Amino acid sequence: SLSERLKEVQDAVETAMAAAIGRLPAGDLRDAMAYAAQGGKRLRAFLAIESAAIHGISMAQAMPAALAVEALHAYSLVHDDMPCMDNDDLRRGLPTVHKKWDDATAVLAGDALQTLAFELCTDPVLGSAENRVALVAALAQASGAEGMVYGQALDIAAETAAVPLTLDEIIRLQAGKTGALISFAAQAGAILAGADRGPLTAYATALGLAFQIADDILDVKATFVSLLGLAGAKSRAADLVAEAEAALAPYGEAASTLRACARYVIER
Amino acid sequence: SLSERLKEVQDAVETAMAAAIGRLPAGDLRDAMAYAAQGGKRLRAFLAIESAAIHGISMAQAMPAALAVEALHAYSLVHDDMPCMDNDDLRRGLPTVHKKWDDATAVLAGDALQTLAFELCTDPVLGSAENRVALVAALAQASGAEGMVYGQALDIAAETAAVPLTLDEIIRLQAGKTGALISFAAQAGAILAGADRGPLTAYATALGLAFQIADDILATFVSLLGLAGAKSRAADLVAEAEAALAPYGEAASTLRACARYVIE
Repeated sequence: SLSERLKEVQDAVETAMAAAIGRLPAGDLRDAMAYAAQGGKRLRAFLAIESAAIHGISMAQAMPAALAVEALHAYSLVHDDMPCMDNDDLRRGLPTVHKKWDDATAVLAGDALQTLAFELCTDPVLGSAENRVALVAALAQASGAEGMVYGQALDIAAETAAVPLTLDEIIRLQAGKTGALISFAAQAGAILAGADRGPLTAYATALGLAFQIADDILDVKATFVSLLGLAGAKSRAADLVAEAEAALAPYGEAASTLRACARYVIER
Repeated sequence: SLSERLKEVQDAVETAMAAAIGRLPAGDLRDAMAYAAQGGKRLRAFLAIESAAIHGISMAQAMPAALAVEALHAYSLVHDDMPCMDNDDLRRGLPTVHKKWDDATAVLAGDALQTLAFELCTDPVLGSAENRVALVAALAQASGAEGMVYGQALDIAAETAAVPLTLDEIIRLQAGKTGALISFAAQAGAILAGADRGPLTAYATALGLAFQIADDILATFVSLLGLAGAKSRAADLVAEAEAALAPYGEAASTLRACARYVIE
């Protein structure tokens, strides 16, 4: 059951995240962080826990990694919603951090949520120091100027430009903006097991692009719908989900929960 | 001698930082990062390099930590310079990042500079994985909601609070905002050698306070202690900084000179 499993992960992450932030000193900065990290479908946390499971690793052992990726995701949104960025008053129908506190508080809460993500990677519950440093390196690659921040920067620049982006450009944007962090989550189980990262990386590359394509289809400047056509976007998204499922053939029947997740990304 | 030791550290950090940022994809973002991390006196880089030397660790083996604290410090500047924060138009004679690019590019460059500091901490040259993960935790403890960001958030509240803060309060405030990152840099050497961090921590505590106090000679320490009562205090704390390193004996001479120099 993907839905039940998804629900179990959401509930476990919500409780754990609350606690993690709770031990920080009191104040507007902690409340803002706590608020930003509350809720969400928890896709990334799910991929970390699920990919750990495939390598026989418990949720309790995997949790700090799940927390770190949700923390990193949360901070990215806190900043992206800001006026000079995407300028969103609402996130899932509730006021954004910068609206509920101010712009200064949103800068600071996202800054500390990124710091929190990295701190979480150091928790010895995760396992050997060797796997933990590989975890930090992988998070940093995905989140920084080669991954997440780079694709945000491409996307901010795209929002202005009076020449729409090409397919090759929007693919590069999406690989960093969205693709990179999902790939971190998917590989996190392999990192913690000291195992081949290959299949989960390939899975994630396909899943990440299906994810963004699906977003665009529901969303009705170049998009996957404007570039590929509506039926063309839908067909691409389904072909990438099949590519993602095929990437997990090494794992046999144990890949079925991850195969279902890829299908879920586009089944809306 | 300390003067030439610092300049040889400044040139070596400048090249190493340029190369580290240079390996990133091109664009405004990498342009902004390079500009933000360029120049400065490198006190924190110097601390990391000299704390490693005290434990018999080469500059090259300590460089990624010297780079990480400088990367972390530069990011904090880029954000703090912004209109919703300190709202500075110039830094070191030149337009700040949000002026030269825009507010959005400042957000993102600072964001990626923090991520780069954490990447730097995973570099195999630093030594064992256990020591690198210890370096990572210490960096996050120092930089986040328990540390630097915590102190910056307290600072923003201060200037809109009902009445001025007291002595104790501005001390706790600066211990986070200024002291925590300097303590990381001073401890890096001990962290990388897997040795007692005690003396370096106590060195940094005193030095960080004196740094801020000398950096007030342009409310503040001078408002509550006076023109001269702030000088003597900073001089006292330099003395305490030096004494914290007594267990190292005379091998402490470069760090001790570094502390005496922050007050001129």
